[PDB]
Amino acid sequence: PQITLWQRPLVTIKIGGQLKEALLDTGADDTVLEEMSLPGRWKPKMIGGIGGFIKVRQYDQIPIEICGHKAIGTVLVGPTPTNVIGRNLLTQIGCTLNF
Amino acid sequence: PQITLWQRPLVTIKIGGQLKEALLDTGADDTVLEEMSLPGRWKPKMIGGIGGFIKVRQYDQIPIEICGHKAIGTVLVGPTPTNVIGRNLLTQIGCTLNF
Ligand SMILES: COC(=O)N[C@H](C(=O)NN(CCC[C@@]1(Cc2ccccc2)C(=O)N([C@H]2c3ccccc3C[C@H]2O)C[C@H]1O)Cc1ccc(-c2ccccc2)cc1)C(C)(C)C
Repeated sequence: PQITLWQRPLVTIKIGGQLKEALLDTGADDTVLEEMSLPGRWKPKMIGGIGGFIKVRQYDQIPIEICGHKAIGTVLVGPTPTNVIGRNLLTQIGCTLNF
Repeated sequence: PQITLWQRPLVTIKIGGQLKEALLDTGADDTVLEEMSLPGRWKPKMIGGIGGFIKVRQYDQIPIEICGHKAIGTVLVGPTPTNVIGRNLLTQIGCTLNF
């Protein structure tokens, strides 16, 4: 569908058996979620946005469902002030910017 | 046009007669640019990012071209790792998310 930008583009995703609200963010390279548990291996990483850097755990090959679309990708978990869905997953659902 | 997200959505903008590279970011409420000079008076603003909060200079009613599309709005100037075009201006150029 078409999502306007008059308001923040928030969507509900299903991950790790949990439902969470996240922001569709074309500016984010990868998806970043607040503290949560995920199975499998992970590696520490630092990501820097406005305000500085934060440390997160990188999990790969994580199943995620967005807008009824079942996709798989990388999820960064850490002290982010807000849940964000990044390009690494947006591409999988065929999301594009148009104007 | 239609922009896919396999790569960062970087585009050329024009402000103050100068061309600059900027990222179309649907996760940003506002537009923040790297240090530069703008006319008129500015107001203070505190914005929050993934790493914390930063102080920026707010300039209003500033002309700016994005991918050739004309806009006139609020621009924030502060310590950002990259120029980011936020929803305040994406709405002016008629940009939307589609999938
Ligand atoms: C309402 O505030 C905003 O819209 N803020 C924008 C912002 O950061 N938005 N992010 C969304 C945008 C965050 C961006 C910004 C960016 C873009 C280009 C170059 C460098 C950095 C970011 O931090 N990114 C990093 C990221 C992410 C994943 C993986 C790797 C990396 C490295 C960085 O590139 C990419 C973007 O997603 C979501 C958000 C929303 C509310 C609060 C809040 C939570 C509680 C209180 C107050 C605010 C905090 C964060 C500004 C750009 C305007 C600051």
